Amino acid sequence: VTVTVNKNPSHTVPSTLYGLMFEDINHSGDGGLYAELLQNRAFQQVTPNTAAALAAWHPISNAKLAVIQDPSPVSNALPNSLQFSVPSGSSGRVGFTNEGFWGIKVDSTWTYKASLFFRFPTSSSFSGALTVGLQTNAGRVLAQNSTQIRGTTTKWTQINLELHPTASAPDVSNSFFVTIDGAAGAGQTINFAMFSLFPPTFKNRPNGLRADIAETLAEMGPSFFRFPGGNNLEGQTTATRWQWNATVGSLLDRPGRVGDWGYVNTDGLGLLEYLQFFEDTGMEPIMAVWAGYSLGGTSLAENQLAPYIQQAIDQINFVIGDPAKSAPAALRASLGHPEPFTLRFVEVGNEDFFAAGSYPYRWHDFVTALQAQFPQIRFIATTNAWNPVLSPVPQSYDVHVYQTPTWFYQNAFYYDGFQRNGTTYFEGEYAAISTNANDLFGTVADGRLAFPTVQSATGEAAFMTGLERNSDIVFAASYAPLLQHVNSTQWTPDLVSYDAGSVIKSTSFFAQKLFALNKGDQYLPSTLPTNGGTLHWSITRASSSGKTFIKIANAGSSAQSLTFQLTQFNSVSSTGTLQVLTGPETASNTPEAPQAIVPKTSTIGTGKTFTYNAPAFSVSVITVTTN
Ligand SMILES: *[C@@H]1O[C@H](CO)[C@@H](O[C@@H]2O[C@H](CO)[C@@H](O[C@@H]3O[C@H](CO)[C@@H](O)[C@H](O)[C@@H]3O)[C@H](O)[C@H]2NC(C)=O)[C@H](O)[C@H]1NC(C)=O
Ligand SMILES: *[C@@H]1O[C@H](CO)[C@@H](O[C@@H]2O[C@H](CO)[C@@H](O)[C@H](O)[C@H]2NC(C)=O)[C@H](O)[C@H]1NC(C)=O
Ligand SMILES: *[C@@H]1O[C@H](CO)[C@@H](O[C@@H]2O[C@H](CO)[C@@H](O)[C@H](O)[C@H]2NC(C)=O)[C@H](O)[C@H]1NC(C)=O
Ligand SMILES: *[C@@H]1O[C@H](CO)[C@@H](O[C@@H]2O[C@H](CO)[C@@H](O)[C@H](O)[C@H]2NC(C)=O)[C@H](O)[C@H]1NC(C)=O
Ligand SMILES: O=S(=O)(O)O[C@H]1C[C@H](O)[C@@H](O)[C@@H]1CO
Ligand SMILES: [Cl-]
Repeated sequence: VTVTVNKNPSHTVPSTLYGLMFEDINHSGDGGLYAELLQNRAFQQVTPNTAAALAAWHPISNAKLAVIQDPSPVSNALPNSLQFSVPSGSSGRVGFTNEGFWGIKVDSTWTYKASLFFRFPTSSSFSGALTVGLQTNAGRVLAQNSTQIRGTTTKWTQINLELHPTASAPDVSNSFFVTIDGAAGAGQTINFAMFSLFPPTFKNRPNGLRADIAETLAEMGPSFFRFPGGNNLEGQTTATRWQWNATVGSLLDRPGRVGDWGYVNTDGLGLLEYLQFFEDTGMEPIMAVWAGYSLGGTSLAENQLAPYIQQAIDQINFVIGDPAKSAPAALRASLGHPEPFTLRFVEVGNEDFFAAGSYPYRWHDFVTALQAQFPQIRFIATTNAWNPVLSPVPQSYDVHVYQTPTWFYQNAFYYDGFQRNGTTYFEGEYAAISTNANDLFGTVADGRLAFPTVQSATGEAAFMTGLERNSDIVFAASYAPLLQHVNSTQWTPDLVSYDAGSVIKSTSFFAQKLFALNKGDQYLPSTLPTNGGTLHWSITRASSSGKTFIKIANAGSSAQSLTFQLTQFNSVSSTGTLQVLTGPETASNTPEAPQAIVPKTSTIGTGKTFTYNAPAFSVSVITVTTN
C-alpha cells in the first residue's frame, strides 16, 4: 500500500493519550507495586482465632500462635494482634515466619527494613534477644538481626532492625522470621502487631514501591495513572468500598479493607503513595471517586448520596485543595506535601452500565456538586456512551472493551464515525483477552490468554492507531489489567507480570511502550488503513524537533508492504530508526521465557519515499526527521 503523509497536522495529540489503569488486582498493590514483603502483615480484616487470620504466618518449632482481638490493640485501626506463646520446657529457636507473597526475594545487594510492634500483655522477668531475619524455607538463615527486649515492656513498642543477607537466595522460597530463645522464652506470651519488611524502594520513598515494577511502569512512558479502580473502588457493599481517608496517615491508622478480588488490601498503597508515585514518574492522575454503587448490586438511593458526595469532595480536596480551606487539604500539608498535586480528570464510579438504572441520578447529584466545587476538573461518566442519557452532559466517557485480537484490528475505526461535539473519550480498560469470540471470559483451554501474545499485542496496536488518529476526541487509553502476581491471578491477560523476584514484560507491554514513547504532539493525516483490514498505521510528529513517528500494526498472518510518500515535506532524514516487536502469532513472554519477544532497533534508509515490509504479527515504529 502507498501511504501519503500530509505535512499539515489535523489536531494536537493529547499529552494524556497513553497511560496506565491500576487497581489492586492479582496482588498488583499488596504483593506487587507496593514494596511491603510480609503478607497479612497486620491481621487486617480477618476473624480472630481462625486459621485464615493466620494466613501467611507459620510457627517455628512448638510456638503457639493465634490472632486475637487484642484487649489493648496497637491502634483503633488495627484491632488484631498476633498472640505468640512459648510452651513451658521449650528450647532452641522458637518463633514464627511470614511466607511473604508466595516468597520473598533475598538479595545480598539490598538492605531490608524489618519492624514490628510488641508488648508483653502480662509483665514478666523475661530478658533476652528478639531476633528477626530471612531464612530459606529449606531451613538456611540468610539474614538476622536482634535487639534486647524485657518482659516489663507492657506498652506497645516498635522494633526497627535492618537486615543484610550474607548470601542471595537461589530462589524466592524464603520467609521472614521472628525468634526468641526457647529456654529463655519458656512460658512467655508476647502480642505483636503491624509487622513490616521493606526492601529498598523506588526513589527511596520510605513507604514506597517495589523498584523493578515501578521502573517497568515508568519505562512505558505513561502520561497518566487511573486509580484506585476499577472494581476495587466499589466494594462488595457500601461498608467495604474504597475510602481515601482510610488510606492516608500512619500505617497504624489504616484499617485496610476486603478488596473486590478475594483478598484483604492493607491500604499501605494509599492516596498519598499514589500521588507521590505520579510526582516521581511525571504521570497525572485520573482519579476515580466512589459513586453510590457496590458490586453486591446495592445502589444508594438519591436521598442517601450527600455524605458520599462530600467524601468525594474531601478526596479531591486532599489532592488539590488549599490547606487553609479544608481539613483534607490541611491533612495533605500535615503529611509533608503542602503544595497541591495536579488533578484534571475525575472518574465517577466504575462500569456504572452495571447500575444504569441508578447512575443517571448518581451521576447527576455527584457531578452537579463536584463541578460546582471543581469547575476546572473534567468528570468522566462510566455508563455506555449516551445510553442512558446523563445530566449534566458528560464532557468525557470511559469506554471499556475486552475482545479477541481480531476484534481489535477489525475495530480500529471505532472512533472515526463519532461526532466531534466537545465530548472526549477515555479507553480506560481494554485488552485482547481471548482468541474465542464465543467465550471471552472462559478458561485458557477455551481460548483465554494466560499472557499477552504477539497476536493480542498486534491487534491492540492496530486498535491503538485508531485511538491516535481519533485523538482529537480520544484523550486517554489504558490497557487493563496492568499488573499480575503469577502466584495470585484473578484475571489474565495482564500487561506486566511478576513473582516475588522478577518482572515479565508482555508483548502488549512493548506495544504500549512503543506507542507511548514514539508519539509527537502533531497528528499527521495519512492514507487511511482499510477499515476491517489487518494493517494499520498512525503518524505523529514532534513540532519542536520534526521527529516523525510512523507506527505500524500488522495484526494479521501476512507480511504487508508499505511505501511511505513524504514528498509534501521540504526535507526528510536520509535515515530513520526502526523498532519492531514481532514473532510467532501465539508467542508470549512467560515466567519460564520472560524475554521470548522483545523489540529490536535498527537503522533503515529513508527520505521522501521508502518501502517497509511489515511482517505478519508485528508492531513497528519508524522514526524519521521531517521539516
Ligand atoms: C473516612 O471518612 C468517612 C467520612 O467521609 C468516615 O465515614 C463516616 O464514619 C462515621 C463514623 O463511623 C459515620 O457516622 C456514623 O453513622 C452511623 C449509621 O447511621 C451512626 O449510627 C453513627 O453514630 C455515626 O454517625 C458516617 O456515616 C460515615 N460516613 C460515610 C460517608 O461513610 C470513615 O469512618 C472514615 N474512615 C476512617 C478509617 O477514618
Ligand atoms: C540491626 O539493625 C540496626 C537497626 O536498624 C542497625 O543499626 C543501624 O545501622 C544504620 C546503618 O549503619 C544506622 O543508620 C542506624 O543509626 C543504626 N541504628 C542503631 C540503633 O544502631 C544494625 O546495623 C543492624 N545490625 C545488623 C547486624 O544487621
Ligand atoms: C455527541 O455525539 C454523539 C454521537 O457520537 C451523540 O450521541 C447521541 O445522544 C443521544 C442522547 O443525548 C442518544 O439518545 C443517541 O443514541 C446518541 N447517539 C449515538 C450514536 O450514540 C451525543 O449526544 C453528542 N453530545 C453532545 C454534547 O452533543
Ligand atoms: C509461582 O509461580 C511461578 C511461575 O509460574 C512458579 O515457578 C514455576 O513452577 C513450575 C511448576 O511447579 C515450574 O516447573 C516452573 O519452572 C516454575 N517457573 C519459574 C520461572 O520458576 C512458582 O512455583 C509459584 N510459586 C508458588 C509458591 O506457587
Ligand atoms: O468485569 S471486568 O471486565 O473484570 O472488569 C474489569 C473492568 C473494571 O474496571 C476492572 O476492575 C476489571 C479488571 O480490569
Ligand atoms: Cl482472534
